[PDB]
Amino acid sequence: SMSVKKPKRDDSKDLALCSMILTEMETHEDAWPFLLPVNLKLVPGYKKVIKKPMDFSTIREKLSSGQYPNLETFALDVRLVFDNCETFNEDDSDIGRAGHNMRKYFEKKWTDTFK
Repeated sequence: SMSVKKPKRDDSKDLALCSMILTEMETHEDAWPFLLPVNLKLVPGYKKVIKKPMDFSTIREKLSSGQYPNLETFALDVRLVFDNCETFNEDDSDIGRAGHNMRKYFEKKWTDTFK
């Protein structure tokens, strides 16, 4: 509350560390469905169904230009990519499986880096 603060967690390396995590997601072999925005002209249904499209390139641009106020807003966009994938793709598809694998991979790096 006013003039009463918990001790200051050092957040000065968060930008650099989220960048490294993102690099590792970008270079994973199962990243291919997630590297670029889904083409909304060419994928019937995507525009109407997926209210908030997100992909690694868009996260990368937001990160590079100071559009994440903190590390949690960054994690929310990453998770949004996998949540969208689950909403549109059958679990037993290459893209559905890619999504489950990438989410697992991300959540481990996230815990190991920050928890």
